[PDB]
Amino acid sequence: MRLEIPNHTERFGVVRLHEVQRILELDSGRVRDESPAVGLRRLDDADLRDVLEQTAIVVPTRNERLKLLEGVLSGIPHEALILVASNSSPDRFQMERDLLEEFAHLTERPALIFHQKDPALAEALRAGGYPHPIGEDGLVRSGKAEGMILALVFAALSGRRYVGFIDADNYFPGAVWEYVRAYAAGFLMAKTPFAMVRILWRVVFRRYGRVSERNNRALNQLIGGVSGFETDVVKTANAGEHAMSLGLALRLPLASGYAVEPQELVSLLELYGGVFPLEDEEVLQHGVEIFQIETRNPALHENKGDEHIRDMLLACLATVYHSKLATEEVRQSVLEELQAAEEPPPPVLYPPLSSLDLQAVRKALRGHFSRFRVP
Amino acid sequence: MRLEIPNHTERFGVVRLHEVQRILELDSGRVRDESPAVGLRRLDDADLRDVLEQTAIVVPTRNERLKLLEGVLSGIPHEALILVASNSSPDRFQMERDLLEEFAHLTERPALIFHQKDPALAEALRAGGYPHPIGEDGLVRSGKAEGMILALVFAALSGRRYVGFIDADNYFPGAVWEYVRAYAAGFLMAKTPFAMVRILWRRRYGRVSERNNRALNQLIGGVSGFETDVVKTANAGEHAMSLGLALRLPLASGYAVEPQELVSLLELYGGVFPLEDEEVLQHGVEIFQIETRNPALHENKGDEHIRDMLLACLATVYHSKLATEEVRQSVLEELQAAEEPPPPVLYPPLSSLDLQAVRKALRGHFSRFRVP
Ligand SMILES: Nc1nc2c(ncn2[C@@H]2O[C@H](COP(=O)(O)OP(=O)(O)O[C@H]3O[C@H](CO)[C@@H](O)[C@H](O)[C@@H]3O)[C@@H](O)[C@H]2O)c(=O)[nH]1
Ligand SMILES: Nc1nc2c(ncn2[C@@H]2O[C@H](COP(=O)(O)OP(=O)(O)O[C@H]3O[C@H](CO)[C@@H](O)[C@H](O)[C@@H]3O)[C@@H](O)[C@H]2O)c(=O)[nH]1
Ligand SMILES: [Mg+2]
Ligand SMILES: [Mg+2]
Ligand SMILES: [Zn+2]
Ligand SMILES: [Zn+2]
Ligand SMILES: [Zn+2]
Repeated sequence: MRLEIPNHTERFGVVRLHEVQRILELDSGRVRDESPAVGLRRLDDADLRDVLEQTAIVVPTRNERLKLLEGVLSGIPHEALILVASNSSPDRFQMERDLLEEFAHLTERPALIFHQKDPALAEALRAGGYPHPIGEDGLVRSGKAEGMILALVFAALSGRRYVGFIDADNYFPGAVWEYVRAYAAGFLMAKTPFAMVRILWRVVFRRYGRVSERNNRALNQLIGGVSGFETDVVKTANAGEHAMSLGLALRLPLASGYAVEPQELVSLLELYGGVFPLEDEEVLQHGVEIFQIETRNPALHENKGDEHIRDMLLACLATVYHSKLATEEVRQSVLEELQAAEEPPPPVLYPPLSSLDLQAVRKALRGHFSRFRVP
Repeated sequence: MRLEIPNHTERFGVVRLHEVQRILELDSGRVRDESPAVGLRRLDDADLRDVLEQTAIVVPTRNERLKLLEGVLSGIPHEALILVASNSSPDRFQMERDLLEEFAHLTERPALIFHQKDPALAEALRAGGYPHPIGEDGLVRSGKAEGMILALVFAALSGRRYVGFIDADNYFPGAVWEYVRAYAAGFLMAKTPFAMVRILWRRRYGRVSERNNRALNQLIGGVSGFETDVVKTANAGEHAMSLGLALRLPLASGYAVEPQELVSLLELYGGVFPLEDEEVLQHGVEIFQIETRNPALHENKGDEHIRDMLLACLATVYHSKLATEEVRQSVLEELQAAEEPPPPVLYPPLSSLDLQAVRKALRGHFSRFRVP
């Protein structure tokens, strides 16, 4: 895989936000004689594979068609560990286990499947002192974020060093394959243990674009509000397909809705933008790199209810508005746009996972790891 | 890449035609241990790439959009040589050379591009004593098959062992990438120098292909005297073959090109007629049909051609030296229901062509087929 090297990079405390890099060549082979281009970077196949041998890939699912979900699995590079974070109806779920069990047997590779609503998982989180996403039913709330939180735990428990997410509504297994290799690309290029790779692709769909352009703006306005100089650097406010080093995810709080992806950025700034005093010495001396990679394959998802467009505009502007770094002018610009689609709701934030006692969780799930695992 | 095992194989002379194989896992990583587990075939990445380093990938193009074309290019694995066989308007062709010169420069790889109406090529074919595809005007006729021919020549000259084709109208680089890897998968699975790989992806087009495959299966069954289900790639834009097999096959002009390939494999190597080719008689021919994970999504306009697809393919069969009265009739009934049938235009095998002559005749020119 060859990519553009980023022209400019946004320094913001110890955070480094790179501008969008295009993938030029999907598969650039096995190096042998290197040859140095300053303008782009060629990533060795072996190198990518080795990265993925340390990567977990999370496929979040709630009542997705089985054909699609198996399509997605077949696209994931062999080296990566598959975690299926499920929240489907019990019937559907048991079908998902069966599907994953067969795929993983046939392709001789380890996978993990678990259901968001497991009492054992709730029980485990309490034992680890992270009882924040547990609802009144006594069990973990519904939401994609909540599943991710659980997958992160599994990821941590499995000793994988990088985590990436991939939506299960993909029509194109080959686009999945590109996302996963792009994650690895980004982690190679990264020169810090703290790193995040966000993918973008460039009557109905035509309106999604004006929203993302406005979401992106809102975030650049935020950054500029601190910096004093205005920027266009962020192009990935929303990024369903994004990955981050495990060390970095345990460190970030995560919001709940369509606020999850944009809040990660807001959290990175608030934490490491060097406005507030920085606690973590390791982040202090390695810094953070955020990568924005633009993909060769068109994104094609299955949609079936698109009221959610207004909703995600709302969620992301809310984030920015409520950030501890938003200056009046930024808060105002965000108010006007919204009321232009008299009140602004605050996002729901779960504390960083670093807080969770892994040992306790581990103890909690002794008897059960058997059934999360598929051979 | 992990594939299913063909549930069954048609032996027809020294030809072996394998039943469709699904791709199960796009990228099966690096073997380091072993268990070819009864069910399936697992192909090492290293092996895949070593094959592709011997592969040319032809991309034919006639006024295709530049963005599409470059997308297709970005999808071709590094290891493969890119020949772009063009037949666009002369303005557009210059944009194409530009496009390719840039890509190949940036991604540090070699590529060839040629126009199908180049006088040097018509002249070179004549030098090699292959005057067959040259037109009235003194130039190689327009048509994809004519462009494919020219590519196979360039392929032969560049010393590559395998040629594959990829239509430039693809929306997905990843689909291209899967095609190219699947071609190498076939060539590895094969146990003979002479091997072919045919890709399929599973509204009016539906019936037509069902009926075209049926047409070949009836042809095949006609000779063996037992029915078969095996052909499912009667048409296959995206197909590859070992160069040794391609120089051995005659080629048809229309949409006829792909089906004829199979009709020709029967005629030549099914051993109804006597088989005179030491090497093919000793080694035999394997044909793979691989089913792809990625939906096919191309760009098309004014899709009338579905009918012309049917007529082309069923004509191939009708006029086979191996067609029986029954097949012939069956074929007529079908066409008639969409009183008189046309025989295809068939170019002789490229094996006859003198490359030494072509090499001589293309001296001062190779410089401009090759992009740095
Ligand atoms: N574990 C879990 N998974 C869920 C849940 N709800 C949905 N999912 C799964 O997670 C994905 C959510 O995708 P959609 O529900 O289709 O969301 P969207 O409207 O497509 O928005 C997506 O794309 C945006 C841009 O890429 C993202 O901003 C957003 O986060 C989401 O990924 C799907 O695979 C779905 O099956 C849940 O409560 N729990
Ligand atoms: N060199 C050359 N190329 C051509 C010519 N005409 C078309 N091409 C190029 O070769 C490919 C032919 O694609 P289409 O013209 O879209 O043909 P189609 O109707 O889409 O049918 C294709 O798919 C079928 C099944 O996959 C095939 O039956 C058929 O061969 C063809 O490849 C495209 O990249 C096109 O630009 C030509 O006269 N000369
Ligand atoms: Mg979706
Ligand atoms: Mg086409
Ligand atoms: Zn810039
Ligand atoms: Zn069969
Ligand atoms: Zn031999």
